[PDB]
Amino acid sequence: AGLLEGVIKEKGGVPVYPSYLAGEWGGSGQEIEVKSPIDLATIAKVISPSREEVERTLDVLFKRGRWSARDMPGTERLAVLRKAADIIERNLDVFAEVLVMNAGKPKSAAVGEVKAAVDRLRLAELDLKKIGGDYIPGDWTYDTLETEGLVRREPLGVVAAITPFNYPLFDAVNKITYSFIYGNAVVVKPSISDPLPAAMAVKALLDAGFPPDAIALLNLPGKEAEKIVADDRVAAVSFTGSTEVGERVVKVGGVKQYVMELGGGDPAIVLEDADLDLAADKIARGIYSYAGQRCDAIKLVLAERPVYGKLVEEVAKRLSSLRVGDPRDPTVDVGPLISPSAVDEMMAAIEDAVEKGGRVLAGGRRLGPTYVQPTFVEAPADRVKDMVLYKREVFAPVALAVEVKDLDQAIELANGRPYGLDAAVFGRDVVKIRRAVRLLEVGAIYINDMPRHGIGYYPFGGRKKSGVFREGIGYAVEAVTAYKTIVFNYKGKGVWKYE
Amino acid sequence: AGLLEGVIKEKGGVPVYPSYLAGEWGGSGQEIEVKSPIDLATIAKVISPSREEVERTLDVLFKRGRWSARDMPGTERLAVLRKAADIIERNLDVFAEVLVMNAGKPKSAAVGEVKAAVDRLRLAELDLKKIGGDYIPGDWTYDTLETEGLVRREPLGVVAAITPFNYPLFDAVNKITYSFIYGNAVVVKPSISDPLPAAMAVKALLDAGFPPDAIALLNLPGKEAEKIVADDRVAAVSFTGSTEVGERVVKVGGVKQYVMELGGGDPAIVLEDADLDLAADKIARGIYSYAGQRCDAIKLVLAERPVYGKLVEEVAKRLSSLRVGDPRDPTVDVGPLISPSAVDEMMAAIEDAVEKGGRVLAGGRRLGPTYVQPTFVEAPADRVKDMVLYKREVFAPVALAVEVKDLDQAIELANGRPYGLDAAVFGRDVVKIRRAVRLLEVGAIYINDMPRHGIGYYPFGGRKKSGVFREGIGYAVEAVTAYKTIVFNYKGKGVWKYE
Amino acid sequence: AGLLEGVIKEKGGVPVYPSYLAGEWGGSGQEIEVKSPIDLATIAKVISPSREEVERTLDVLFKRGRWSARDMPGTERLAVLRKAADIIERNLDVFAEVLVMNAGKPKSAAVGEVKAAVDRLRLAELDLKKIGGDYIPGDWTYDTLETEGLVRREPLGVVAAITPFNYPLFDAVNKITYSFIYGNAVVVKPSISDPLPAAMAVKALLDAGFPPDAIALLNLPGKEAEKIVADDRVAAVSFTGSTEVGERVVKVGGVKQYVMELGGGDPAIVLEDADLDLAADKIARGIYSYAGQRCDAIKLVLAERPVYGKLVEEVAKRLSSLRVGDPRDPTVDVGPLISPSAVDEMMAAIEDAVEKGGRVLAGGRRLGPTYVQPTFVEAPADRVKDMVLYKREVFAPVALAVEVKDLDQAIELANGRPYGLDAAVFGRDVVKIRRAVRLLEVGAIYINDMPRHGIGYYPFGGRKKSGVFREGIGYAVEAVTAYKTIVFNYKGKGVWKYE
Amino acid sequence: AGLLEGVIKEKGGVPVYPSYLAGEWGGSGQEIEVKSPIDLATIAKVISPSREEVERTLDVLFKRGRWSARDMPGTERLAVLRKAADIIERNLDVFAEVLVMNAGKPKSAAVGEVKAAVDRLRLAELDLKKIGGDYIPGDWTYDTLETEGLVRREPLGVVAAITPFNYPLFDAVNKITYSFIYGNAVVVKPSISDPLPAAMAVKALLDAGFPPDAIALLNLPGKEAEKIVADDRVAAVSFTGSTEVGERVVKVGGVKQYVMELGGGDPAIVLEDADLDLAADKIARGIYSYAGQRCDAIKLVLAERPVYGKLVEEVAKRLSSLRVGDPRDPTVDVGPLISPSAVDEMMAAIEDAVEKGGRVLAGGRRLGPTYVQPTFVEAPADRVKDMVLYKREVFAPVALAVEVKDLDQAIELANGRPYGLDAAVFGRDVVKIRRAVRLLEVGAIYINDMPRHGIGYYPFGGRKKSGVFREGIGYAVEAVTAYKTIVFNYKGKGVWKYE
Ligand SMILES: NC(=O)c1ccc[n+]([C@@H]2O[C@H](COP(=O)([O-])OP(=O)(O)OC[C@H]3O[C@@H](n4cnc5c(N)ncnc54)[C@H](OP(=O)(O)O)[C@@H]3O)[C@@H](O)[C@H]2O)c1
Ligand code: NA
Ligand code: NA
Ligand code: NA
Ligand code: NA
Repeated sequence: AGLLEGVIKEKGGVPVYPSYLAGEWGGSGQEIEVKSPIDLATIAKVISPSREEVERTLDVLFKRGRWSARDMPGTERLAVLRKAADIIERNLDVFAEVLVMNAGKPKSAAVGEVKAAVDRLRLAELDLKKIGGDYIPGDWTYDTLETEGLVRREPLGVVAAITPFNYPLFDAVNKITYSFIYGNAVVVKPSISDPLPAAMAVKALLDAGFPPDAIALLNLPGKEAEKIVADDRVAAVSFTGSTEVGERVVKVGGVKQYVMELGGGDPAIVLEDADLDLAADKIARGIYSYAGQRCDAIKLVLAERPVYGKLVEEVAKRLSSLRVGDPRDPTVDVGPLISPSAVDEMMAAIEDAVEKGGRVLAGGRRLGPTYVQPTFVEAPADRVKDMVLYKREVFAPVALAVEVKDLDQAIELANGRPYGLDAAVFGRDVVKIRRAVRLLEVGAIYINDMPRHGIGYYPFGGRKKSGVFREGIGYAVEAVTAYKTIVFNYKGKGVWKYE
Repeated sequence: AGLLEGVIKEKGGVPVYPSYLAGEWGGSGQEIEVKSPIDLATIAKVISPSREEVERTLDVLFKRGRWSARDMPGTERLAVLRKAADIIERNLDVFAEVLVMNAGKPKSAAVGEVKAAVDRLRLAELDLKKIGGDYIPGDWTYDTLETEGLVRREPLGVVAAITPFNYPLFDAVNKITYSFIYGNAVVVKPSISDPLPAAMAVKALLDAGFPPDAIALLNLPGKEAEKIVADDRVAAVSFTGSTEVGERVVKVGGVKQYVMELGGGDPAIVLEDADLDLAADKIARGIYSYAGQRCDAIKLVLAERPVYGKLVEEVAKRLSSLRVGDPRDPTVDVGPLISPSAVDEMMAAIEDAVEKGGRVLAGGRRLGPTYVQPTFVEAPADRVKDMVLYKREVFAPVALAVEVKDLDQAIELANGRPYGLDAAVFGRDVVKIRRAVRLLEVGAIYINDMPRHGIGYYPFGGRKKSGVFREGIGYAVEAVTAYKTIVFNYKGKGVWKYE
Repeated sequence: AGLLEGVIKEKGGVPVYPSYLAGEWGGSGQEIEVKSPIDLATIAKVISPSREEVERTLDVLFKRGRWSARDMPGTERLAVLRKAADIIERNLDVFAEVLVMNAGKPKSAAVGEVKAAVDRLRLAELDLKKIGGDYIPGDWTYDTLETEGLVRREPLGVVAAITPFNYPLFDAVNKITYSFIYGNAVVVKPSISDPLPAAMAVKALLDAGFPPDAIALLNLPGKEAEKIVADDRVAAVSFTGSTEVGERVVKVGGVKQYVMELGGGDPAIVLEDADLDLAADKIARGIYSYAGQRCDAIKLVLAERPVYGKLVEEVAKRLSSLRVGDPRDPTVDVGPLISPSAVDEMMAAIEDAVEKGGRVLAGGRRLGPTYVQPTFVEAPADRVKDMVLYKREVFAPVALAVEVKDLDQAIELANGRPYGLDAAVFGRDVVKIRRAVRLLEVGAIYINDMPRHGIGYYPFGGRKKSGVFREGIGYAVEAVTAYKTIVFNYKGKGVWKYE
Repeated sequence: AGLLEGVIKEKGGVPVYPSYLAGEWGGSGQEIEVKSPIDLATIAKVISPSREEVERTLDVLFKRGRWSARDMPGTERLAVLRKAADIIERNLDVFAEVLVMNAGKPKSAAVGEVKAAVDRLRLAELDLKKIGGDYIPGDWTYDTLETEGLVRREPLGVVAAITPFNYPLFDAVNKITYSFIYGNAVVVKPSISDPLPAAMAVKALLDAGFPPDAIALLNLPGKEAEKIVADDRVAAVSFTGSTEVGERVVKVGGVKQYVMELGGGDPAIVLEDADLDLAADKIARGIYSYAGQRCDAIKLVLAERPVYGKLVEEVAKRLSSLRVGDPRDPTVDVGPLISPSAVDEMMAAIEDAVEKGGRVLAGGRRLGPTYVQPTFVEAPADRVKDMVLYKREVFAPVALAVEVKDLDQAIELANGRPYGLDAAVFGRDVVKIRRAVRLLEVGAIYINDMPRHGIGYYPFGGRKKSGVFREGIGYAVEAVTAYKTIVFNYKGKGVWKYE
């Protein structure tokens, strides 16, 4: 409908979304059902490409795509992205509706993602801040005298953008934007569970003038994508997902430029001098936002003895005063989780914590195949490390609360999980803050706020199991671009007179 | 002897070099013979560590190494490196002798490598040019108003430095320098065929004060190293080697920060307006230097019709007027190749070129198990692409000569090999040069000079099969360092008044 | 009319433009006539402010202006500039008409300036590339251990933008843009000879939402402006004008941040390997464009013996085939000069050159009080240096042609004038080009093109008598901004453990 | 003696130091007596150059100096500076003795300055961090398509370094270092009151190989220097001194690149959450160090009601427990002031403060023509602004103490003086600190430490009356260097295919 006018095929009741094969929308591979977490019903179908079509798509992106993307001057790429922003913006409601239906995202959360995608597109201009090379004079070494060097960046060619389910619209728009702004062609591979927003975005981009042979959207399920990652024409792979899949991706890909945003949870530390209202409010939000289905969600709260009581109490009040329902009621605070499987795991993890000495302070009640109350489990420092909610990432609205003696204990506990994406610290003392910033092994630390990557105005990425490299405005250039050095030799040519 | 005073064990005639286990020199694993390519004789032995020692070494580097390297202020790390430079410099002759004997490197070439290693150490100060973070103000987006960001770099922890045989001293010193200057611990794994210089370098570094638990040298053969690369305590892997091993390394390593210098040959392009004396001289040198056992060696020469004759003729004269012998005679220009196996391949490749229409213009005669004449094979443009000397990298003193109609043919031929390390272009016209610089898919282009990475004053690395990422003074920081973002929230705190 | 709706006062026949006093349009000082160079007729009048109003305007800009400009977040400043671009763009024809009438600018040249002003405003986003501070860690010196540093930029406060007559619209828009984008208030002082475009631009900016107390436009004549420059509330002075006035400005201003674009002519060098069609075409244009009333105009042509003949001949053909008339006929190539005084000087300078051995190769005929033929005077190298057309800048469509033996003579002659704004060099050889780039003492060198600052996509400014500092997208930040260093002390606070 | 072996002329009892005239030590102008503030005795004499010698020196620096400095590759300039560091270091005691005798500097303070000068010289390598140009691609604007830009820095030529009396050794070494490291020649003009250290430093530099025609040391008194500043061959003027002289310097110099470090005092703010021991200790030191003859000396202390009592009390104890004597006793804490005139002013200023409601809390007693007790005067907020000790900079060991209600009052008082060099803030709360950092109009803010420029590891400079631009490692490049832009035109040359 609308954007996907002549694209969506209305086959026997359910709308069928085809893959975009770098030139034409189509696909002759298996058809796959797409369901809503709101009622487990099949809301549409997607056509996956055949091995022959995947192969043909890659051949196109590699042979023509790289050149039409690279040979379109930046000023036009910028215009394409801005026009794509205009198109998505006027279709805001439709984009939002699909997010609410397909991802079970609360209405306002879905509207936020569309706006984030629109802004990312419009701010492509800011990505230019990291454009420009280095001039290296050669008279600072005898061996390089009368020599000179120029270093600049060049697009790698074809970038594979693999995307998660929790931000089906933004991640696709993001990776496409930074890959394309520098001159690359892109193969987008969305989560097969909610590939509709990506299809809509790509259509808006194509309508905006995005070189038709420089982009692709393949509805491939899981391991079917390995075919793309393992191919030599794919010079870079931008992957946002789970640690386990990310690992499999590199082992399949081999030598190549990578950006691995592998998430995991995020710990939050509250110091005795923190504004507890701000902290309680922000931590509660960081715990339940989009049913905790955020990589930058808060999964552990560590508070110093003196404020632990109030803090945990306040966060508990907030979490239980939440309304869990269908994402449509602008009254509902929390919608469903992407699958009943996800809820099972959350329940199991809560039982595990309880068995190991944990006590539920809020939530805990499952309300349906895909509905649960955001839960807050208190745990003694001496037992938390063996709890599943600690050792692992339970993608759900659930966090642990742990009392700590001082900053050092907070820090060692915060660093005790295998991940290191972000960390939040609420407090006022510059010294304690500086110490925490140095010792927290994470890609980013949020001072007096909950972790929120937003559109990447500030760069983010992981450490430890959370991955490698960063995404951000300007910073993502390092992942879809390679350096090119030009060394000029003027030895004895009389440019310099011994210097 | 000297540096390796109480380290080398004189066991029944041949000196035995032990591995350095992050604290003590030792090893209780198999012993391996080290031979000279000059006479196939066993000149020494190296003790490899046992699985238990490898494991224990990693535990040390990870638990104590990262902290003693990171907690040694930069000013002291700098002093350590400078003192290490002094030590190697006064032991220049001994270092050189081992290179000549162990790697078959011509005396002056071995002396050059020692001096390169000394300079790299002394210029660690220049690596600081890429130290410093970014301050990102937040009033350039409504969502980030009254917000602020700081981005800086942090050492990853433990870096594994895997090294090739052709620059056994420099590569080890290089990777150790840039890994350590930023606060990392290092596990060095030298080629098991010539691990002596690395052992000497590490000793000089340890003598200079390099934190004893922050460095390691393991004499592990090939696949025995996979154990190190696959370990989670190894946050980065700096690998310089063949495309094939590099690929295996990443597939074993998984998600991690990588620098892959995978070589391959380098094409050289001569334009009709080039200074043929300079070009002939530089190309000849780029072909035979260290028996072509240089990743940045010239493997293909492409000259435009009008100068092709003179050029090829002059380069042929130069190559055949070369003296091939024992690397010791300062009179010998070319020493042996690292193994008879290497010579076999060169011979096979020359026969292949000849069978496919190629003609030998210089050299071609094998002089012994590990000795050969640097060879120059002319080939018609219409047949060169299927020749082994073209499709592959024959690590030996051998290059192809191909006449071309114009710049575009030179460029497509130059880009026709699977590699893309460097490329040389000799000419004068800025337009033709600019075109070639844009279209040559290589990490670096050398204008009017032969490709020579030197000590990395200018950054270098590959494209296509030549690998990913770069090494260089200042630039290598990006491979052994990770970003850390600190976002400060002052919303409503009165720092700004709506701005 | 239109923009200046309720602003322009229709007093007895001629439209009267008032000054903008940081809040209200007005002025109670002397009225001054504004004439057209097309017919010496009074086309309007401007109201200059009284000493009391100047004083009051400064008090406003300083006390309220700095804060309303600084406290308007960048994202809004950007919106203001973009909206101002929209307003000027829809009023393109009116803006152009005033330029043609008030400055005698050829229709297409006037249209170009309006478009340049619109683009400058729209690209303010690119100025952000030089936004961001430096983080300086302190462990690289013993004295600074456990210490840390942050360096960033801060707006100076009130910037005085003084403008020339030859780009009455662009210079005003330019200085206002870069001054405002970083948070400064601005006092614009246009040339009293053509202050109408500035008034229109300021109105478009005010309509766009530019903080009303953060900007000012004072119609002050020459020395009347000294009052502004000498004031302590004016933290920076951005001056584009003649060397002589610039000098007086600093001597009146004292200690303050300055940008002095003082022009002078530009020499052009043609090498024997240059494309003479390109060179002839570009040099001819650089000589006559806007009647040579461009600071980056070509005033001297130096060609090597072998191409000198053709080149000079071709440029002569082009200059004489030019149509001189009223700037309105899109058929006229060259309009009038800003004043009859300017033509007198050009005539005197041509006679001087002739008396000193020069020969006219094209032009030379005066056609009216303010009309002349763009002139090309050939001069022997041994006599050119004493000619007025060489030693001085004759702001008119006139250049000298000098034959030279080689590059070195071209370079010494090019460096022989007292100025050093830009220089053009046409040729192909990288070596000769590199030499010329190193030895030409000018702010910018244009390779194979005529000097053209455009909107400052590339930064420009002078050397020698041409001034100091630079203007450009991103670069101008250095002139209206100051550094602020924050040094944090954590000595003995346990952030670091000796490091 | 020693360094000044054949330089110092022993004329009738007192050693006579000649000026260095860019090639030979000499001078045929008036002789001037140099006295010690320790006993008002004439300890030596300096020979000033004659107008003819000044003129000849400038001609040399301009015609040969710029080229021998610029044509000495950086690697050698670096060696010169390092060798100069070695020479000064072995002559440490002699250098220190002259400082103690000639400047009345306490033994340990004099030793610190020599060590600072040695380090500055040795760290010249760090100044390279800001070396390197920018490559600007042209496809981000239609007008600049197929165009390209390179921006780099170039030395200005001859830099005039004018120096104060309070750091006669360091300032001279500093300005010489950053001016020379980039390729400039230098004219040093030391304070005629203590020009001996400069002479010694220049000798050490000349001995180290500093191009003999690229440096000069002229013993000119005050206005005699104007001759240098006003000259066109002097492209930049690096001046550290009083606001009043700085102003005169620019008005005499005209258009030129400037760095004006004009000092003034520094306010210190203590927040209720500050570590009062640290603050008391650091503020006391910032007040008395070198008899307050430091531009970064603390002249005003502002403490919040709750800690004001303890703080002021503790600082008073510290100041009065100080030993005032001859700088030689390593037991003496405070030596004399440079002149009896300076003490008179301090006394007058203290009486003024007292008359206006101020009360002395420590010191106040003059002990001789050039000796005084470091004084601490308490003043009510409602009267301090009219006190001389507030409105002006009394170069002496004297500061005001003012109780304030909150941060905003502290900030407005701190910003109330006409200067804005540095500011210190002691406290712990990030919010209050961030606010103070934003609103303090000074070049640098020191958090939890006294203001101390040191060797400029962190850049510093003024705002308001404290001057313009910055000095620092890396940052000073902006003052003795100019940009050079090279724009290459490839329009229609086939480098790009519409991009
Ligand atoms: N791109 C550049 O900048 C650059 C620079 C220099 C050389 N090169 C290239 O690299 C090659 C260097 O010579 P080389 O013959 O020694 O090549 P190589 O065999 O690929 O060198 C491999 C290094 O990796 C180790 N290794 C082998 N198998 C491994 C495994 N499975 N897991 C982990 N590590 C393993 C090797 O140890 P063992 O000795 O025990 O096998 C050796 O230290 C040449 O092809 C050259 O073109 C590239
Ligand atoms: Na692969
Ligand atoms: Na792994
Ligand atoms: Na002034
Ligand atoms: Na002047």
